[PDB]
Amino acid sequence: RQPPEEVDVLVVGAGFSGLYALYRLRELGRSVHVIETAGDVGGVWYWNRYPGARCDIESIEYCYSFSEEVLQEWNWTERYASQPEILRYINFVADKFDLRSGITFHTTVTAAAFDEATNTWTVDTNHGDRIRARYLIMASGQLSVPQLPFPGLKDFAGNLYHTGNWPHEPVDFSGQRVGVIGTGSSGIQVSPQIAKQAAELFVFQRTPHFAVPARNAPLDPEFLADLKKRYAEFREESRNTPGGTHRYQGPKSALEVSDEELVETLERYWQEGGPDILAAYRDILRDRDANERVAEFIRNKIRNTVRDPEVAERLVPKGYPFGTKKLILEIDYYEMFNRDNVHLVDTLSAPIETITPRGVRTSEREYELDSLVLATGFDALTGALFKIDIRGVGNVALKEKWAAGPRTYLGLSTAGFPNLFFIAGPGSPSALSNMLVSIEQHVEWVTDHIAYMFKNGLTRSEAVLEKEDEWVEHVNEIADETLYPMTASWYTGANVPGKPRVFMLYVGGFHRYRQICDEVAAKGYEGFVLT
Ligand SMILES: Cc1cc2nc3c(=O)[nH]c(=O)nc-3n(C[C@H](O)[C@H](O)[C@H](O)COP(=O)(O)OP(=O)(O)OC[C@H]3O[C@@H](n4cnc5c(N)ncnc54)[C@H](O)[C@@H]3O)c2cc1C
Ligand SMILES: NC(=O)c1ccc[n+]([C@@H]2O[C@H](COP(=O)([O-])OP(=O)(O)OC[C@H]3O[C@@H](n4cnc5c(N)ncnc54)[C@H](OP(=O)(O)O)[C@@H]3O)[C@@H](O)[C@H]2O)c1
Repeated sequence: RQPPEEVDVLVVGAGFSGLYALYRLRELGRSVHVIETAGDVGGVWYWNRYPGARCDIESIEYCYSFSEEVLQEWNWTERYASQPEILRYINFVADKFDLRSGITFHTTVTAAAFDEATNTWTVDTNHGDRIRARYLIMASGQLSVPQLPFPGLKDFAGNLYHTGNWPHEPVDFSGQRVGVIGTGSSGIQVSPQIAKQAAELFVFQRTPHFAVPARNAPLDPEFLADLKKRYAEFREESRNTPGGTHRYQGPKSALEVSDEELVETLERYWQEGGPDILAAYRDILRDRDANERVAEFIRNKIRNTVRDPEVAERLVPKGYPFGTKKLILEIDYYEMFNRDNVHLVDTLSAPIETITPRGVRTSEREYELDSLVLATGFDALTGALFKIDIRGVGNVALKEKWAAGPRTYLGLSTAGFPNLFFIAGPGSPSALSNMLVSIEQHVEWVTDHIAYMFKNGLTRSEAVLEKEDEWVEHVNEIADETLYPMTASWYTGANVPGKPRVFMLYVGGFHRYRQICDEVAAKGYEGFVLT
């Protein structure tokens, strides 16, 4: 295509966030355009084409709600949508609303500066494009910059993959000795798929993550047709929860119940499948003794599923509270370790020294491999922004304002960078809820804000320093009543060497955050200085 020279709003990213922003700003009567590195729309579901890639929120929850047409027409097929289906869904939405005409593909934003003279952003690309825009909306994702973990890497003679940059043609592992590094949810999803083709699968686990069974199933078309009659009502229920989904909020303490009640209640969640067990009790994420009561139950289920108790014990998560890393939904992951051709390489015990040209050496031995898959995650939440040279007032780099951790007012803007907005990022609920609920709310609040600026004749919107300071403090304070900050997770930035350890997300629940945001808007955007 080709980016316009001037535009009311420039949006970066064509995944869920950017698509909705483009749609809604058009509907608001604004000129808007999108720059996207990828060859086409989808964002994470464009990039994460590893086999077994699948959402952990139910298909009926994980979808747009802005368009009645879309809710009535689209049919989901399974409890949880695999990546191809979600990508087909996003394509369907792009077509329906003709979004591709406002998007330049194959183009990476590399810099952006705020010009105080004009109250506009100047944005440059890796193609030479230079765009002038009143407002800049960063919809560049939360888990969109692959993290490659390092000594022997470029030496590897075989094929090298990262799950977050998977080839667009399916990949044949038939006959191969294959290694996976990462047992986060990417590796836990990709591994049983690989184990079916490979002669030998080596799973390189470091800290074992908690996974519970997904128990995927066909989605009954009769249930779907029924749900469609009440869909807006149903999504509205989802928006009035902490997590953006129909999870039941267990009112009891995990400490108050008897042993027999605990086992029974949790057994029920384990048979049902899904992530809801995370809210079986109100204090699982607040109190270390409540947490441990749940964690031990799960731990015993793991020892149950694997026949060799030596391998079994190696898969049991230790050292950190259940649910403080992302909780993972597994499909046949544990059962896979009972196969003859799958070997758990415990690297807490025998750390990876180096990659060789033949494979991977740990302290203990060398494993030869034809293919190596990195399921090693992402430079989360800040990674995409930090890959861009972004400059605010007095030429402050964002990289510098945020060097000790991200600093925002509501997660939506940062002081000294006016007219710039982050969609579903640090300082807001983000990945702690159903992201379609997080993303829709932010797109609507930001684009309402833009509309309100234009109608009132204003051209400059900035967060007030002391409000940002109060916001950061409040985020840290509420985070500090949970067990989240106790643990090294991507939420904490802890998977990136050198990255400052700070819990980056709002933990007070989607619903409360949204109230705070509405109260702000209704007061003429309190905490913002508009001129
Ligand atoms: C594999 C995977 C599975 C997921 N499963 C769940 C799920 O179970 N539940 C859920 O709630 N969330 C899920 N997510 C989280 C996911 O981030 C959100 O649900 C949502 O897809 C993100 O939407 P987005 O548009 O904000 O970001 P993205 O989908 O990441 O889109 C951002 C786009 O911007 C592009 N971009 C970045 N920087 C630049 C730049 N410099 N110039 C041009 N383009 C740029 C990126 O290439 C990307 O295409 C999962 C994430 C991953 C990685
Ligand atoms: N179905 C889904 O919902 C789904 C699927 C995929 C992704 N996601 C989203 O994206 C996030 C990322 O998931 P992910 O699995 O890609 O990444 P991750 O959760 O960031 O897991 C990275 C994995 O790689 C390991 N690792 C990283 N660096 C390493 C190193 N230098 N040496 C050895 N091991 C290393 C980590 O070990 P340690 O744990 O010990 O650090 C962990 O096993 C998820 O938590 C979730 O938010 C969701």
